[PDB]
Amino acid sequence: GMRVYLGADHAGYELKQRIIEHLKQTGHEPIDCGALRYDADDDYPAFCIAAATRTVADPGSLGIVLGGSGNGEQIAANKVPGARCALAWSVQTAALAREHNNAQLIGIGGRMHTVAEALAIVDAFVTTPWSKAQRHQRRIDILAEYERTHEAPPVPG
Amino acid sequence: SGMRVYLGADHAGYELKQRIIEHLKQTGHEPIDCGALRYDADDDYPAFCIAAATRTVADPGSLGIVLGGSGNGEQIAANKVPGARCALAWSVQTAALAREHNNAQLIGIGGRMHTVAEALAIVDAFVTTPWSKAQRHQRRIDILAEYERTHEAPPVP
Ligand SMILES: O=C[C@H](O)[C@H](O)[C@H](O)COP(=O)(O)O
Ligand SMILES: O=C[C@H](O)[C@H](O)[C@H](O)COP(=O)(O)O
Repeated sequence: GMRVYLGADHAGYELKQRIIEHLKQTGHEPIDCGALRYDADDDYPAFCIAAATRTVADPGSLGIVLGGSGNGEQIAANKVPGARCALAWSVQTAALAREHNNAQLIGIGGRMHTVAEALAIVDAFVTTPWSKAQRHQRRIDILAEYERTHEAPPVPG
Repeated sequence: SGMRVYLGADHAGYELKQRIIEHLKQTGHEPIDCGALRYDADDDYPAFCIAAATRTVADPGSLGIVLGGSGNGEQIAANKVPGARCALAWSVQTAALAREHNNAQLIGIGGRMHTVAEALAIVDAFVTTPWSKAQRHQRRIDILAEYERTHEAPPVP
């Protein structure tokens, strides 16, 4: 069982509440970063930055950010130092996010999937192991070093 | 109408990148190849994605496309570049919303996830859909930009 930080604007809110209940039922500890109620006009970035910041700060935890499409949400998460947020739109991409990218977070577009599809995405995300494979780690290290220095790494050739 | 487009890809997105480059030329746009310049099965996506994102941000009004197996590590990398907003485009709808809602200057595309026809449809939506300039979207982009400026997490409501 794992702590999972969730953040969502109004467009992801209802799906977020469903995911929280699903995660409880499957033995996880969901932590709601907000929104705590439906507010049709609310703004995703704060919730996504909160979820990403909290996830990165909490070893072994994962996070999930939801909105209409999930794309603004993952962009916002990805601005957090050390955060790696994939956009998960299928079981395959949720799984690869963990296996290849060691993503601590995924974005999900609430308007893009049925609830069943979304929960299947969440299941793949929370159950797929990070591979620890050499080449994937190398690539993550390159990105982390760019985050640290903003020195663009040279392109081969 | 015609857009300048910076492209970057690792080996997993290489063939698709070359097809997109030709497609963009054929449809009246100006593709600029940031690499990879040949197929290297072992090469590492971050450098190419950071290059494309960095050049896109430095050339306002340009767009960028980053490609790899899933596009997710690729967009994560792009999103580390100051001022870059890179959506994951997995459909015509999400490519369009990336422009409309997120004003994303870049998209990631997974070369292992789509047929070429499907990929080119995604590209067409991305390079043709206008940024909406709607108040609420500009507000959210500005909130994210301020967080990127200071790395001070904005309070949730
Ligand atoms: O990437 C952003 C996500 O799709 C948002 O939930 C969406 O933009 C919200 O739009 P609206 O409900 O304010 O029209
Ligand atoms: O996000 C990363 C992208 O999916 C890469 O193209 C992928 O990791 C390459 O996988 P492999 O060809 O090294 O197995």
